[PDB]
Amino acid sequence: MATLLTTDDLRRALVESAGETDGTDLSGDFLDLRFEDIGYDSLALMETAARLESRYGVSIPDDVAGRVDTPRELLDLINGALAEAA
Repeated sequence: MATLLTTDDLRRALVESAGETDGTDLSGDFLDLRFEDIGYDSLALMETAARLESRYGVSIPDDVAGRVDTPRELLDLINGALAEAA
């Protein structure tokens, strides 16, 4: 569905894009945590966006994904696209 995503939707993707058995703490309100701090270089960050693209019907440009600092922004990229996909 093109139903606007929440913190947890983003979380789910951020687990999947990270790897497997991710010993970290990424939930609640991680929106202000910079990708660099949470083990996100940018390729895995694109991985997040790309997965959300196919799943929710959005599309996220490459240079944008490798530009956003915080998950807040990435979530908003998705939600902005979802609003257009509604």
